[PDB]
Amino acid sequence: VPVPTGGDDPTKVAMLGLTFDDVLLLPAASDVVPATADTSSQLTKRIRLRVPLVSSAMDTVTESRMAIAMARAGGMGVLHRNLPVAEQAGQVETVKRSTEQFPLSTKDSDGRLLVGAAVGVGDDAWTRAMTLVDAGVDVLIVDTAHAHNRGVLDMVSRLKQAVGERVDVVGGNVATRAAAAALVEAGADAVKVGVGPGSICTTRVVAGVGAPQITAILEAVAACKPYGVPVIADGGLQYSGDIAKALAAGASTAMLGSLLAGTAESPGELIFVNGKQFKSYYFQDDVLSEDKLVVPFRGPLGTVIHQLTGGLRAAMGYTGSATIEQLQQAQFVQITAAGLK
Amino acid sequence: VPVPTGGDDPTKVAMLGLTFDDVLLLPAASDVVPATADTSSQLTKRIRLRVPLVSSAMDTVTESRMAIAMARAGGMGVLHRNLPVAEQAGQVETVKRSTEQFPLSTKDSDGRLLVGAAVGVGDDAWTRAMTLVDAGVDVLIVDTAHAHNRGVLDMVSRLKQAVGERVDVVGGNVATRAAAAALVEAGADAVKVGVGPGSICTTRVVAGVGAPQITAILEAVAACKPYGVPVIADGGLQYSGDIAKALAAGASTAMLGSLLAGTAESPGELIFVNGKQFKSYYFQDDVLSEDKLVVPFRGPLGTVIHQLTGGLRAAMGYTGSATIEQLQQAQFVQITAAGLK
Amino acid sequence: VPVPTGGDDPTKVAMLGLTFDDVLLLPAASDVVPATADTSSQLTKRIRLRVPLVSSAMDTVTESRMAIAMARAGGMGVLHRNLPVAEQAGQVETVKRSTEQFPLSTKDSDGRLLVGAAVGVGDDAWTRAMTLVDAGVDVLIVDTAHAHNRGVLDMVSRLKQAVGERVDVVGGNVATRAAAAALVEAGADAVKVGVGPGSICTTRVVAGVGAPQITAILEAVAACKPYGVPVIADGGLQYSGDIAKALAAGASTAMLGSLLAGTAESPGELIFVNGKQFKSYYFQDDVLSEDKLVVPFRGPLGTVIHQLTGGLRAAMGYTGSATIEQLQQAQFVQITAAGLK
Amino acid sequence: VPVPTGGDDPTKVAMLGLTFDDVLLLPAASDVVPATADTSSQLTKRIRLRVPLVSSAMDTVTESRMAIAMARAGGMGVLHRNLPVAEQAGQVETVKRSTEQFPLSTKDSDGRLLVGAAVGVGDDAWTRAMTLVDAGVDVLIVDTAHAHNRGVLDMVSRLKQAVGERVDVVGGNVATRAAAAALVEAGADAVKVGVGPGSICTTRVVAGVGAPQITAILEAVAACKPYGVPVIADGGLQYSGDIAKALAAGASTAMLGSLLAGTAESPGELIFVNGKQFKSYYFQDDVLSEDKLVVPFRGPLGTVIHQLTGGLRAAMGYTGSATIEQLQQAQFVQITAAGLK
Amino acid sequence: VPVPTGGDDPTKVAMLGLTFDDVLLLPAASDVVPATADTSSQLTKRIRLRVPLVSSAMDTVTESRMAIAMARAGGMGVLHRNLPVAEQAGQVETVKRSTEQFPLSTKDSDGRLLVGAAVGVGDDAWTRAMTLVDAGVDVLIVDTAHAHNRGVLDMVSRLKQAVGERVDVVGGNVATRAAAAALVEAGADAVKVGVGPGSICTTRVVAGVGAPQITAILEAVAACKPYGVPVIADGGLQYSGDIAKALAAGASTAMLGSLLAGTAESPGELIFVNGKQFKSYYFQDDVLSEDKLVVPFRGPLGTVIHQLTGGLRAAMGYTGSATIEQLQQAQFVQITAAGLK
Repeated sequence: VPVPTGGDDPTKVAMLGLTFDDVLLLPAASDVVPATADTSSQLTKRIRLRVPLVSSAMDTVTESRMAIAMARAGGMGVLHRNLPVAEQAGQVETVKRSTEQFPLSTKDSDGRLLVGAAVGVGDDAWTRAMTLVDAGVDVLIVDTAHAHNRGVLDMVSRLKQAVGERVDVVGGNVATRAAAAALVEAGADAVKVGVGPGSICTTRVVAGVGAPQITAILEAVAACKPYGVPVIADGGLQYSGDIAKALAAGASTAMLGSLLAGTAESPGELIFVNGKQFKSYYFQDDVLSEDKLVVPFRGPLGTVIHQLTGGLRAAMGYTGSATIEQLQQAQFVQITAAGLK
Repeated sequence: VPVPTGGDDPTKVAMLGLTFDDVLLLPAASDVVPATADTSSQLTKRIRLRVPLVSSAMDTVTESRMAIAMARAGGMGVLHRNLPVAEQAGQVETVKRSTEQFPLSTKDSDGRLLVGAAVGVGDDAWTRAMTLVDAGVDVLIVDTAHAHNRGVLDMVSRLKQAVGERVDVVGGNVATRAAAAALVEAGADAVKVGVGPGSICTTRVVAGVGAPQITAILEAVAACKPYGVPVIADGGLQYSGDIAKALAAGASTAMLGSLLAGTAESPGELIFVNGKQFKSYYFQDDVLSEDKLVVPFRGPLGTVIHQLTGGLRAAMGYTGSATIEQLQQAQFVQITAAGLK
Repeated sequence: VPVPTGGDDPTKVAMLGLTFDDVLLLPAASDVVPATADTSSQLTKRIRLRVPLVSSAMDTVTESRMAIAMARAGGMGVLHRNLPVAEQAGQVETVKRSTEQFPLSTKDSDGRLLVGAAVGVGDDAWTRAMTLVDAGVDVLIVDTAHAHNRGVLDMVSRLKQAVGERVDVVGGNVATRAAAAALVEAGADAVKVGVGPGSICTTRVVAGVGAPQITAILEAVAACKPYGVPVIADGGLQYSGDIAKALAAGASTAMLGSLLAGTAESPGELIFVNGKQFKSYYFQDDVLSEDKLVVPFRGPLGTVIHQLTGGLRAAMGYTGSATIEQLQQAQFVQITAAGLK
Repeated sequence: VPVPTGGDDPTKVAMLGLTFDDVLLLPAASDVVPATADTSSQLTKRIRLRVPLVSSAMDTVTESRMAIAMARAGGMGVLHRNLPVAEQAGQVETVKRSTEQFPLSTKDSDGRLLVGAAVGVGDDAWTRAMTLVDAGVDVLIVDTAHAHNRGVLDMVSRLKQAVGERVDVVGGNVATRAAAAALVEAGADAVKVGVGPGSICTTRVVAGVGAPQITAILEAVAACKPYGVPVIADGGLQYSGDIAKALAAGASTAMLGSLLAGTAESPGELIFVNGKQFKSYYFQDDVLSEDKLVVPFRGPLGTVIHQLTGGLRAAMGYTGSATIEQLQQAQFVQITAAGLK
Repeated sequence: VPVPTGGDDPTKVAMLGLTFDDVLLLPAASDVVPATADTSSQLTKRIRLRVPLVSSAMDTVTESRMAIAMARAGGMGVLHRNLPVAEQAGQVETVKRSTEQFPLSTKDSDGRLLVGAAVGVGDDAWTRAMTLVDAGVDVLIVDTAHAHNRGVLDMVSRLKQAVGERVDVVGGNVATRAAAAALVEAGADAVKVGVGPGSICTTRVVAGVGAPQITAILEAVAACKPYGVPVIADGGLQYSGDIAKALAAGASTAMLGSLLAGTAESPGELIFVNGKQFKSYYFQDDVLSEDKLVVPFRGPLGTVIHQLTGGLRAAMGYTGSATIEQLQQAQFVQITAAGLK
């Protein structure tokens, strides 16, 4: 009768959570060379990217220059919302208002670059979303720290019903199967996954709330896959191997973030301190955001994207996956604590 | 229905992988003293060694001098292939052109020292293999980073059918049971095991692909033992205890590699920098090699081989194994994380 | 009769040597503001630079790009001679074949940029010098580690007699009054000063030969001033104050070297290693060069030249010198050991 | 004829310079107990302080609070001029608009506290000086980096002629006898001494200009003493022994600066960062100021002044000087570099 | 009359001593290429070496193997006396009982190698000296810590009287002109110079006795040069520059010691400790030796001697010295404290 970990309720400890360091990709029968692997993936139900990488809509990562650089590399940039509405709309216009140099560009029918923007929850969020839609945006991200709230679902449904034909809607951060199912029922075209995914993230330390990323992705995919809704792996990524693992768990796209924070195309001013290069620099109304609880130079973005895509191509070659849809069926091997030393 | 680690498919996480640090050899009834232990082992179905150790065909490890020294010590050296075909054939001939000093020498019917050579995949690989066979090479290694490819199996089958009576063919690196079975069916005389076997290997960090070595050896043995095909452990070894564990898990020979890189017989000139000695110095076309993703001094080879043999003999004495074929029937005990600190 | 430092020879220890850290510039009666001081100086008896800074003709410092940048900044670059003769002549032509962006450009009668080139000693050196002169070069530097040799003086005399009217000949490194007088008599248009001027230079540690830079400049100037020959202070500089002291000691132009090794315009590709920027890359026939005895990033060159010129202008304002020819009449104060701690 | 340090001019290195670390005070015949020593000394020819310490007129050191505290403790504060004229005049008024707690207070004829204000050079400097005179200031400091400029002397003469009968005029920073003589000829009532007195002062590193403080004070006193003009030592002081040495070289008052920066009476709000206490915070027209080239907490001001006065009293007792006028005749002993380790 | 450094006797502080770090060799007129520099020098009045280097007769430096290696390299080794007399005589015979490989070997009339041996003071020293002479030794060293004693002079006179024709006698360590003159009068064929020449030598710390090496050499040469007696510099050498400086001050041969302690030919067995290379190891009657007051690996001796000779040749080329006799006329420049940072 007693549970081995204590108590009488077997469901008090729901499940054992796996992170990126707990699993490795098993080699399989392969007829694919890395140079010919097709790394194209679905961002939403209507948009296909050439490189499954998306910027993280942070104020230190994505602006108009970063969005253009990401869109020309085959991915997409999502503009942050720590700005006045007019500033974000102007950044959207700057991205939109722009070929052997960048054949891999992601473009709509009109030939303009694709860009997304983040909107919060509320009436100001509604007017900001409408202004961004009229400015020519393509994807609307409902950037929330916890997307299982009723207000977030109401906003997602309202956006999908009002401007559903013009633009796509992406749900906020979730980490369970039930939350992903709720977002799918609300009408979202894509689901962003991750709630305190880092090992020592501030959400885990201060609030004591978190979810290991591999298990969270597998749970969200278990709810999103039958309906054709893509899953975006957000947070916790540290290497190209982590990106390959996230894509192999069922996610269709990876939101990079800290990898692109210190690149040249990121916002900030380049200065020299102690012989080392650095980048120097009200609307964050989210109650559960991390900043409500509590940069070094990395070079050009092209080399970073090249390294990440090379690692992903190597993983595809090892696992015998010619497409991302075939990489999503790859198997894992769980490693013990001795495998991390 | 829910899996304890997330998702619905119980085969998404195939198995838990054990490394060399997760297991220890259990003592058993013993009547064997370390000095009379029989350390002879099979390298292939037609070749038997006196010390089950082989150099790992790396450009910093094995050349003609290293091959001669390793064959005179009771094992065998495998010449690397980062060289023009003429140079590799010349080194093969130099090894062939050579008793109280070296009683344990491994020799063919003519009394000449045994040597192996690594080849690649393709038509250039075919002409290199034919040139090496003409020069009197004894073992051909189809050395690939991921040997479960179809072209690798075709190359192995062609070599086995053409020069089956002349030389023995050994398949590339594998990590699963299916790959080992495929290599056995292809006609290989021995199977080399290991894909990213190190804890911080570059294959794991960049590509996210790997396999713990103990589990990989147990899986490849489960496919190779019914046909009598020897299994060669490759990579992940750090001590003589790791060699004993690999031989007890089912492998018939351990491939040393980094344990011999800094020794005197390895290629490189001995120089002095900052008061310590160091060693100073087109054909690396493997698509999945670790080089595509990304040496100090160690003293004489004789002391290293003597220490490894002493450790193996101590393990044989502890486990009551008179021969390696009995050491392969030993039992493991699995230790927790606290046993590593 | 006995000398306090030992022996009976009062001239055994010739003199005490002062370095850049031993002296400071004394403030004097001033009516000069830093921003209106004239930093023009004579590089040779016929060439006048706008900023008295010249690159040091090292293989990691000055090539065509660096020479163009230096000539546009107001000084002059000297091309290194670690190249085949044809390549050096091609770089000379590249610099020669080229205004509110660069008002301070150093240009000849034809409006083309000035460039210098280094030559050695010998028949190969003679043919290299003739090839460079045929390419339109302006200043020929006899780059030798010790210019008091007879061969260097003979080469200088030959060049002055052959192409004296077209180009200017500059003698090699000297550190005494006698060598400076010998170079002046041989026919040099400018005398370069410094032999192991650094504190831990390889010449001092290995060969035991050296000369502090302030004393060396004062001695060479005592020989070169009566004949109007400018003195080029080469080596030992680490700050703009060092440049100010060198110009106040009597030198007319400073040769920079290590301060420009890792700048943008120096040769080499800008690469990233370990999260930090670095630069990636038969003719070293000098018998007495430092090479026979035994780079990181710095930023754009414009900021370096701005900082150095600002330091020199501040020094000119402090000492009350409206011209470099007036700065050469400044006085020093010698500081003790406690002034360095 | 040749000079031992190089050249033929014996006055190129004018003199050897001594800092505070190069000298120590020699004990002499004494009959003065520390508790009865008189520490009163002239600040100007008309104002006599009871404690010979003055704050250094910097934006991080002296404001109205600091000036009031210094005047209460027995010295005087000089208000910095990095302010609009109205703000500085208001601070002067605040200090003026203000007894067994502060027996040593320095007061004017009307019984108000004494305060000084620093002015620059120019017409704006003239209007600022006149506005501060109308505010009730007592001492006008012509704060410059190099006071041998003609404009500084002209400004001093103008101020002396205009407001001579009301307030006192103090000349800027000097480091030579000639500059002090020029200031005295201009009509200054006190001469401030020091041009880059620190070992690692930015003026020495960037401009190469400086003068050791002991020699500078001895030279300026050699000119100011025959005319009865006091000498103020500014910069380079780090202990009470340094204050004693400065006063013994002939100076009548020491300007502290960094020794008063970390006190609570200095501007800046006190907070706690990383377990340690710290302080938080157009008119900079001085062409040679340090800011044109390129804080911790220490407690109450009274304890710092007590410690410094105790050290000075101990020095007076050791040297047998009943008054400061007797301490200024004390002798020094010069120590070698071996006494600093 | 009062001395600047205290007292009334001007001869209390005899002289200012210079070490190797206080002087540098001034460049002079040169016509010597380092490849043709003649490094031949006198060891005694009847022995001329081809390389002026001698081992220091310490138990950790020189034995039979080291002596043979040094004699074949162009110099000479001196066997240490920390052994039984029979063992030392046997080692002398071993060296004696022995050519394109070693063209520069130092040889006697019969063509055998030259060796040296050290003796103490006393009757045991006399019997040891007689045994060594009967064993064919060529040079006898009266190895004492202080050679101005009457016993040392008596021993030298006795040896020169008894075996003057067959072998040469060398006096112990001296550091003054008077001691050198006394040894020369006693009849020594060479004078060894240095009494606590190290910077932190145990003699300087425990006994407080020592003399800087450059001054000591200049003083001993002042007494030895008129009579044609060579001077040997002992101790204090750390680099080839120090060797060049010692030979320039007037010494004819340098005794290496610590530079040859960790080589291959020095006594001590080669082993590995913590992954690092190391060496493993009643007659000490010297009362004033450092022993009464109180190794790592270096590689083959050939490279060490080659580097030292290369540095010496570089110094000879810089100073224009065709021979060592001409190098002894070179001049020094004295550097201040700032020349060592």
